[PDB]
Amino acid sequence: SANNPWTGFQIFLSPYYANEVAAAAKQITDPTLSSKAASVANIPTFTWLDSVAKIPDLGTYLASASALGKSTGTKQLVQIVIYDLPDRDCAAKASNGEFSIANNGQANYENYIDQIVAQIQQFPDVRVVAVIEPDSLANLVTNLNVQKCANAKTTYLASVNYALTNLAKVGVYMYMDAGHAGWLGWPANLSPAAQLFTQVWQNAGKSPFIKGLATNVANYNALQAASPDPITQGNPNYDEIHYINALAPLLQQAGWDATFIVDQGKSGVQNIRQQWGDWCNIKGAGFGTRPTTNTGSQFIDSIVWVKPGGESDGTSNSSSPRYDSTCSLPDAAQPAPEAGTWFQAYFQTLVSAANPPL
Ligand SMILES: OC[C@H]1O[C@@H](O[C@H]2[C@H](O)[C@@H](O)[C@@H](O)O[C@@H]2CO)[C@H](O)[C@@H](O)[C@@H]1O
Ligand SMILES: OC[C@H]1O[C@@H](O[C@H]2[C@H](O)[C@@H](O)[C@H](O)O[C@@H]2CO)[C@H](O)[C@@H](O)[C@@H]1O
Ligand SMILES: OC[C@H]1O[C@@H](O)[C@H](O)[C@@H](O)[C@@H]1O
Repeated sequence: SANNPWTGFQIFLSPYYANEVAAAAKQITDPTLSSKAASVANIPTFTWLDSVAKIPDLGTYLASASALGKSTGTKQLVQIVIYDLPDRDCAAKASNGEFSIANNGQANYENYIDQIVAQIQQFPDVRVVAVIEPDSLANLVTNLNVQKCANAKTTYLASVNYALTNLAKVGVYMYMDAGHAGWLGWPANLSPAAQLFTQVWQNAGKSPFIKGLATNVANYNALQAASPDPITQGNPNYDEIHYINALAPLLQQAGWDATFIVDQGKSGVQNIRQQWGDWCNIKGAGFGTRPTTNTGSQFIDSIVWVKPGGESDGTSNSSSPRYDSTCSLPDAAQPAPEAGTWFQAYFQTLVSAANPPL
């Protein structure tokens, strides 16, 4: 609609991903592939605040973006992921985090938010777009029978609400994570999802800064598939555009003219999964459609790269306390390192298989 957060701004490139990509490119032995790989650092991505250790990094990004805007004549936009809930990743094992409910988890989380707000407050000339807590709300829609999720429900809702309420006070544009077509896009899940997202939006005061929802984060779905991926059998909403087209009117009828962003960073190669629920380090994935506000849909503000391709989805080591057997399936690249850490061989394949090519 009228106010697309990306209009009129230059996106500040992630220095964190740039550091990973530059080091990765120097280890890619074929020169042509290496130069393609290095160019990935010039593609805008979201930087994840997956621990309190990343908050000072945010400060450096905001200050660097502010200075760059001054010296290039532009207004700069910093893209972040808020990803540190207590009892994080409640329906899987791979991305358990540093906060736990019993260890002052909710209070520590809200202070994590306070530290982030305190950084953002110092740089009002820099726009921030934040994806709020990948997987969390989607787990509350469909996984309430998972006892870790059920026992985390009040903490998740309180923490997400605190993030939305307080990031809005410093003008952060926000997209709540909303799973993907194979998670919440099933027709049967659309209304339960809309009802929960509506309640969350209402609880945070319907802030104009809460733009809508993010989809496909860290997943592999097409935005628009000419033919359904065979894994989608039984779900007419076989790609993200079908999911968004079906969900958005429900939000509108609840009063929220929500818009969307869609991760395509690992979506260049379709039809490569055995089963739709295979989310971990899918082999043969390629970088997908480059970020753009030319989205092909009234509901979609931007195609984005949220998950930084090359950072692992999870370890394949069953000796790890974060081992999830999804990461050992036949379509998962193995051996794979701990979630979030660099997976060089996987990055090289993402480069080689990029569609459109790099
Ligand atoms: O999409 C990335 C996240 O997937 C989560 O699992 C989902 C899965 O994507 C769906 O396809 C379906 O199988 O339901 C699952 C939830 O039970 C996973 O838990 C997360 O760790 C991933 O980040
Ligand atoms: O489950 C009831 C639901 O089925 C829908 O059709 C299914 C069909 O049963 C299945 O064989 C096929 O693989 O997927 C389609 C959906 O894409 C039917 O359209 C619904 O009316 C019905 O509620
Ligand atoms: O790579 C982006 C994010 O992916 C998640 O799966 C990891 O748990 C995070 O540590 C990381 O920040």
